[PDB]
Amino acid sequence: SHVKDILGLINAFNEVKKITVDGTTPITVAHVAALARRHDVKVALEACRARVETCSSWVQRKAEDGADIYGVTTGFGACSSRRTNRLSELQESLIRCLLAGVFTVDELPATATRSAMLLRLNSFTYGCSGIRWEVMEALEKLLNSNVSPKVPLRGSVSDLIPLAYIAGLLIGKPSVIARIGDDVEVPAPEALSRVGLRPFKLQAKEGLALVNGTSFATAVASTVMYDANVLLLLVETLCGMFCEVIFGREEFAHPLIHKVKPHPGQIESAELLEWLLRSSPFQELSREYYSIDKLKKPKQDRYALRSSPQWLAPLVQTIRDATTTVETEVNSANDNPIIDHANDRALHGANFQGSAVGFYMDYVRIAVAGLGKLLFAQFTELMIEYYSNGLPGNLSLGPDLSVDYGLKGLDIAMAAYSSELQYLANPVTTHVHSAEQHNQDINSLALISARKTEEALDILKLMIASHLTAMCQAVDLRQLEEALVKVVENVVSTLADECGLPNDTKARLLYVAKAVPVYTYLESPCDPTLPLLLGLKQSCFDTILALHKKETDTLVDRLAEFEKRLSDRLENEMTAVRVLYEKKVRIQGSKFLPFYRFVREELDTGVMSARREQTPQEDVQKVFDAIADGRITVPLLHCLQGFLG
Amino acid sequence: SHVKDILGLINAFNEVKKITVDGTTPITVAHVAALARRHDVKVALEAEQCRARVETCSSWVQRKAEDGADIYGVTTGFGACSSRRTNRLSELQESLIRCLLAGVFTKVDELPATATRSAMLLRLNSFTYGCSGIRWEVMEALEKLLNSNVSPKVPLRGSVSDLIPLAYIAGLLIGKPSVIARIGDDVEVPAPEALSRVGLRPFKLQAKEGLALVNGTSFATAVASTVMYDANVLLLLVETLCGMFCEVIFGREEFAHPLIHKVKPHPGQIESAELLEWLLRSSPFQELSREYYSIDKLKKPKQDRYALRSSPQWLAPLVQTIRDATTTVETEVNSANDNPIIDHANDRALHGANFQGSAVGFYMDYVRIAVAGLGKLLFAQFTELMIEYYSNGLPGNLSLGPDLSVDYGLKGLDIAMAAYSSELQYLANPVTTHVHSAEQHNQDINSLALISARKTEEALDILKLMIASHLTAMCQAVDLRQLEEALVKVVENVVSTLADECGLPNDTKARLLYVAKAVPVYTYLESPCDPTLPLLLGLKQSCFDTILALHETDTLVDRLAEFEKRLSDRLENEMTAVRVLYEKVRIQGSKFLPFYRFVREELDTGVMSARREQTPQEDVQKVFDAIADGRITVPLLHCLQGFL
Amino acid sequence: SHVKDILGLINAFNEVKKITVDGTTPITVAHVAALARRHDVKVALEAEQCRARVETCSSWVQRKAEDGADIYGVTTGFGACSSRRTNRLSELQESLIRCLLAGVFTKVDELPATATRSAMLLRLNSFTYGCSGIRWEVMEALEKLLNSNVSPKVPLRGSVSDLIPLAYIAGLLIGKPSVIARIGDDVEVPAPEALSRVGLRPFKLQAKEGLALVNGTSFATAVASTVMYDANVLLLLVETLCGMFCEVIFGREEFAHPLIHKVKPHPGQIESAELLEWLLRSSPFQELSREYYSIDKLKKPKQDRYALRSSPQWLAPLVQTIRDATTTVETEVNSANDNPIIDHANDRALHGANFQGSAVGFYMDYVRIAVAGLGKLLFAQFTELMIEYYSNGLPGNLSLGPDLSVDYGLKGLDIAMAAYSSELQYLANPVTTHVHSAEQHNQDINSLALISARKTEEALDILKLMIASHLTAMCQAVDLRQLEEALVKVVENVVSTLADECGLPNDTKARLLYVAKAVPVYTYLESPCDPTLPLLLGLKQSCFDTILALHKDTLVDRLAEFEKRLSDRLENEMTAVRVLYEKVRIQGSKFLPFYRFVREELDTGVMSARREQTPQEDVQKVFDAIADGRITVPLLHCLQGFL
Repeated sequence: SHVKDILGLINAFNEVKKITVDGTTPITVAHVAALARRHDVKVALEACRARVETCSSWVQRKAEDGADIYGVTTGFGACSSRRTNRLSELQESLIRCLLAGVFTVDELPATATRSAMLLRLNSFTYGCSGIRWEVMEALEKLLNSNVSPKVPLRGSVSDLIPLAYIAGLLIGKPSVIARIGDDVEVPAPEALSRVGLRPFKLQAKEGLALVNGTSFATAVASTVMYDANVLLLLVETLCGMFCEVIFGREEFAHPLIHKVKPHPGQIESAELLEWLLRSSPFQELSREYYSIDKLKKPKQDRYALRSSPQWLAPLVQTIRDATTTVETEVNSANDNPIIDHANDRALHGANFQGSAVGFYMDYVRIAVAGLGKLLFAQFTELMIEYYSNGLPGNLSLGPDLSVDYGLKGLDIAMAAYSSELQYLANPVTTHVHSAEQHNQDINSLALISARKTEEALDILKLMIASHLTAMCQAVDLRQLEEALVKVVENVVSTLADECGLPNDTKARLLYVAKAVPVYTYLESPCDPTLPLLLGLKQSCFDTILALHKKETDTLVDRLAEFEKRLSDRLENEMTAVRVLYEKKVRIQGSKFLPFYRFVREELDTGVMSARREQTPQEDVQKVFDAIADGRITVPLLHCLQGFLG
Repeated sequence: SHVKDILGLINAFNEVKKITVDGTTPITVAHVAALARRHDVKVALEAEQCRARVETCSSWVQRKAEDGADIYGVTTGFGACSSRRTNRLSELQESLIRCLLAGVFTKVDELPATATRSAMLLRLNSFTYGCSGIRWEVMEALEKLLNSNVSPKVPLRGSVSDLIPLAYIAGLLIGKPSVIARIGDDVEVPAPEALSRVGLRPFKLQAKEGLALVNGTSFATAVASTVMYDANVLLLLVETLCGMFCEVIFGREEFAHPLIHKVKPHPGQIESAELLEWLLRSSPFQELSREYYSIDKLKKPKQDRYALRSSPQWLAPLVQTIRDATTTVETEVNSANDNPIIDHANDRALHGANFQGSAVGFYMDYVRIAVAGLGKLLFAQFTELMIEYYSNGLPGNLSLGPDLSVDYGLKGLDIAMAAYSSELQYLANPVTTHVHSAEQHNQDINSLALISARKTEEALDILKLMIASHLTAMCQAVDLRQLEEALVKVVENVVSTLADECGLPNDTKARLLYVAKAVPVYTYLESPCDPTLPLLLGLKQSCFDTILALHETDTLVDRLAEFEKRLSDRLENEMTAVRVLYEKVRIQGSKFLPFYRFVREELDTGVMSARREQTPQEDVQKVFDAIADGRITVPLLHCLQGFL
Repeated sequence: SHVKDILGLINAFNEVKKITVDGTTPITVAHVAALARRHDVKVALEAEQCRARVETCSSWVQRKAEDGADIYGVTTGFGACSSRRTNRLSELQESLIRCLLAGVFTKVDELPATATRSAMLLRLNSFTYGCSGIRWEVMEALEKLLNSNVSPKVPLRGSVSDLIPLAYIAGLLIGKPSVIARIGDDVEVPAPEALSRVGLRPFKLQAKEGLALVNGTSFATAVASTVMYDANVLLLLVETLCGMFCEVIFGREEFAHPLIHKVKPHPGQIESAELLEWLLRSSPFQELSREYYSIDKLKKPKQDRYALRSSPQWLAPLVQTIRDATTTVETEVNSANDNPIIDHANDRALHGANFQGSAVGFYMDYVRIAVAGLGKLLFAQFTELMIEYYSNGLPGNLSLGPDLSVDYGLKGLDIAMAAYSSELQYLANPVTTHVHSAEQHNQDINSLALISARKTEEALDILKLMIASHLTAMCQAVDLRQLEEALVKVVENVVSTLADECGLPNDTKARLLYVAKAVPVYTYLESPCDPTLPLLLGLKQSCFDTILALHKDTLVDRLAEFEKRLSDRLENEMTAVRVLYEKVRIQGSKFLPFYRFVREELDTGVMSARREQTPQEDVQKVFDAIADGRITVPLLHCLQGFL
């Protein structure tokens, strides 16, 4: 299952300490994300060296013999007609011309730049590039010392200009500003000195080798794909939590349904959902709910839950397939020419072309928009009393609803999130211009597309944060609801006794106490125009009619007393249970307990109301930060403990 | 290799006579497309395989409904209305069809018969899994209607994925007077009349039968199936033609070297390069390219432009998208897309959402982007071929001339290629991002698969247009390269012989013959002895050089002036003669000979010029039609025979 | 002319000292942009003009609420909750703010202070119309917060258009501890502390006040105002630089001829052509162009390519879109965007939807499309400029060289221009097509105007990058055209005097002087005496022609001497003039202010391997100048006297 694969990505991200770059060992997207986000993670360039040295001396030797090789003794791009013997000045002229971005401050963040540096280092280990081993060591050192150039955000059609700033750093160009950690910014020469390095003078092919790859697009795509995998599993898992709070029917995930429509992502998401909902205590409440007035209640759930495994199927498959493609690019010699030193040949091709990453970045952005729409639809159902099977509108606790609009702000924001997200998911690759003196008449735009997918994922994180917060609210409302109904039942039953009401009367009134959604009358339980009293008055007329001629005047006396005793005691009992619940059980047997505990206990939150001074912002920000920084994976892995061994 | 998978699809499309429908035998996209396009192809519904399953499920549903079991859409209202129960079993089903006959014929716009018959096939196949509760007899009628070429007229729009369009198939089956049915190509009659013409009687719907007939993804999956078959064929065609482009543009075949792609191993990159290396190995045109770059070596590009050199890298995601989508579409073809799913063995009506065409929907969006990427590659390749700065000797616009002021060659096709690519890029925006909360907010997510499939189909029509033009242009360039080779020899011969006749020194002779070799012939074909055009310019500078190098000089100047006069009355005539001869050979040794032979001989075309009366339209239409009806696959399979 | 209008906007942006907020005086996009960008610009809320009507409306709302009148969001719930009544007037309003403080600070991303302060201005302005029921004191507080540079930190997303983001301004006013306020550039404190520092106390919301504070289009319209100001300025800038493009590319100015555009009278087409006709009328560069096409006339294009020739036709809809959208945004700026509308003069509350930012949302989509169109125009021009086949004499990549093997000129910028245009085109897809049924399906149409304005803002950022690059390339090309002219004269002089020294006839001399004038100098600058390059090719061809012609020994001797003396004198003298140039026709050009601004004020020079400043260093200067408005000085100088 893809579930176990993603769990494997998360463990690797958590547990990796050194990244081995040797030209043989695969770097996964988890390794890239770990390098970028965990500074205790070090790069270990393991000598591979022999290959690199053979390669660079072959290039240098051939260049000096005046051999005809692109970008070595030849001009660049549309300029391969021009030959030259000025080997080092050719290379330097290329870097000078590519330092051409502008700071608008918008920039490629250090995380992406350091990732790009790792990726360039990795490409070099295959021994096709002709770069000196010493330049590779310098990259390892810069990576391990938190040194990276400030890089302008835009300019690549995929990554000459952005990679030129890495080259600029290595050759100590004064105009190239370099970060050292989070605050320090110094010119390249000073940056090199602070970590015990000297500026390089570019040898044959070295300028081109440094700039002629897909490192930036693939770096952004790697962290994009790591996040997409985590958030995907998070979304699939939360569909189960949605089912629990919405009073869904868990049969939507029954294996036979998906066996007969066997998209792998359909089978696997449902298999997960079946396992999460098996023996659910909330599914117990659900079944009990639909057994009461069965023929007045929906036979099927709405699409946002029932159709989730079918919806998720292409999204799972897109995210998993894109991960393979991105990792293939990570572990590739993206460079040109390809030096075949064993067969004494330089091969001319186009491994700098980031089209594999570009196209898959477009697809993933559409899939991410699809995940967002799923969340939007679930969230929407949850806010509307007509679709939430007992829950209050906007998940407002009240009881005074005139001054508690619950999660309405979060609801409005969810539409704003989803709308921008859908917009973002238009393709980037359909916008290819004929570029660079029409030499680059196809170009992938992979970095631009990866940037937009990253932005889409930022929005997805907001939507997940809001959704999980709303569901924790719904858990609290469902647990309070169960407790409130039991209180109403007890008060009604004990008062039926005190007033000496017949058994026919007692059973009719107790049915009303069980059947009526408590949130429809919580605001004012003894309001005669609200559903509890309406139902009781209806049953009281029905009991008078059924017991007539089988003492009417005394019955009415006792029914009037029942109402008056209810008026003096019911509200207080309902208030007391709610005040108790608010001071601080079904979730305890649910597979979603780790999520509820995490949000409530570890993040320090509570059921939302007018009595809780924390704003919706303050609650959701906490959840969002924990999703953004990876802490959310702890309750996730706890939740999935034991799934498929 | 995917190349072998696509060749397998093509062969299956040509060769299938009967499509077996039995609940176990998979239906491929080639099968669906063959049914739609070849009316000799018949459906075989197998009783032994699945009849028992179908009838067991049918009797289960009818019995449980009669005993008043609570099951969605059999004793229950539809969509947002599942709260309402009824025992009016047959009228519940009848009311659903009535409500769904709600499409509109605009202008007319309609789902074509090919799509409608494909959907009938797919709905029939869905029923074979025995989860639907439909009567075997209804399935037999579907088989008979399919084999008799009877299908309803269906409105284009109304589905969010396929209730409204499928209700028209249900309407035909129940003999609704308002539903019009086609019988073959010529007749259309009301549904009651169509049924009796093929010996069928109108069905009265039983429990679940209305819902079973409409609750599928049959139309989206029908359109997607033919979409995916075409995407596979056109992809292989596009890949293959990258080799032909290399041959005529004077590319360096080294771009396809296996080591380059071994170190960047996207499967589509490796596989497309493998194909290209094979196509270009020992090519006679690649020998010409080699000679070309050996003359004035250091003044010509060391590398080709991206439209060729970067083609395997570009093709990689496109290959993989098209192949993965084929798998996904075929999975949908071979699925019980219906609800509820009846588990008769365990006495359970399972409530889910297999009517949701999301797998098809999202993958249609991806394919349309990939098709757009294929179009962009063709556009960039076509553009290079039209511009003399980038075509390495070929005349601008591939204008034969000789008088270029009255021959603008393939300029019309060039402009059209931009128009095609532009619309295609626009079409490739996604449909799946436009989900509306639908049907009383019951359908708060919906696939839009049919709409997306339709747009991908439109994108493939434009791709066909682009392939047709591109192939046409490359045959033009083939004729121009072979004519170039002959013309150069003629000039070399005239210069060599006239150097002797005029008794020129061996220094002069060799220097003049190098000019005849080096100067691109199409730069002076218009007026070969025009003193301002490159041939005479090169001979003039060489004539000053030989005077300076050998400096009796008066006699040398006399011999050079006699050379100029003798050239000025003999050269043009000899060139005209060979050109006329050609208008009445390295392609003979090329893997792309089948394509050239097909376009020139079988389709009866020739080199384009002012002397050929046939218009670009007439030439490209022939090629388009051959792509559209599948005749293009013959030269393609011939071109590829022996590969792997 | 729209050109006068845009100049009026630029002048107003620079000249304004006080923004009068009084319920009658229009606020323009220039005024908003000025408040946002010039901290010395102050708000003046005028009591004399609107205080009276504000207090009448204030008193009306409060008394009706206390009387228990049934008025939306005053004695009723909000949005989908209008069926719920209350008499808890203040708590109703405070529950609305509590509920809308629901944004998240993502990585930090936020609506910037410029946008927030503009939104504060626009909200205050809304209130001056006297339909809102807000207290005068609250308006005074907004004025005071604006002039003291206090503004809340606002999350970027959450509005479908501007409840959530406006709730942070309301949160500041009522002293929410959770709301962080900026004071100037380097101070951030909780709202209660920020109110204290400016002498204000937290407000207690009265009837309707919460809703009044949040129920407008202030954020969408704030970002749209600065978007439109920028769009006007950058539009005029692009239009003007089409004239500079014509000059450097050797264009034919006939494309701007008044009759062409009279017979296809789109106002943007007429007006852009009129500007371009005037910019090029007495151009020294157009004289060079006329001379260029007179040499080998029948071997050179009769027409320019579309990027120049089709520019008025192309600019026409873009001019009109940006102008009309400006009108639309200002109508919104000067509107009572609020609900209910209190009609106190007729004793009634009016229930509508003036909070709907659809006018702005839709026009933001149109403008983003227009801005993409302006980008495509700049890309096409830049592309032509970099390609020798299409530049009419200029070197490829505008590489000075002379050694082209180690000077790739502006190739970096050329690649960047494709990236800029590519992303720009993608951005131009509409936002308004993505309307979700929102807020318990109460907001089943919503404008998404803030989201759209943000995307149009991002498009304009990219357009600024493209303009900076384009102008930098055109300045490069000015230098290259001027050097070209000075180089051709040296070659003509060297050929002429050496033909004299060597005693060559007048037939020979005239032929050789023709070659020197006709051959584009940049095709042989790398090595002028290389026998395989166009100068010596043309001279060798001419020398053979003069030998056959004058035929009836020493002539061959004198020509061999000419060719030898050429390889000794020519390169050194061409080098000399170039070296002098690195250490004129622009002086008569209307685009002198731009060239002077970029070269002198910004301190740049012709780009080459000898100039150590990187393209980044040069273009950043030009971009910074465009971004901060300094570019309008050269723009206004250039346009002086145009009427």
